[PDB]
Amino acid sequence: GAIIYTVELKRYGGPLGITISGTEEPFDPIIISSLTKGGLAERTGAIHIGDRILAINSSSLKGKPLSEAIHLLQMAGETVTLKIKKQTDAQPASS
Repeated sequence: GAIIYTVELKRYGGPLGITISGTEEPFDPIIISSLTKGGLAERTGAIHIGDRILAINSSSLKGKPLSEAIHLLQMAGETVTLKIKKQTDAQPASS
């Protein structure tokens, strides 16, 4: 089954240490593409590359473009809550 969990991080005026990827297509997923070495996200060990962000501070990203996710993140506040879905067994198909 799909694994969805939520994490609340306190950035204290600092960054989360998370780099996300996506596009402006309303329904493309917002993916954690990399983590800053030594950053908060990495130090918690609770954020992983490849997982997708479903909501930020309770604001759903369903049908929202990357620009909205970036906006939600820089307008978050001292604490940021991320609803995350674990990546699955996706393998490239050749034809």
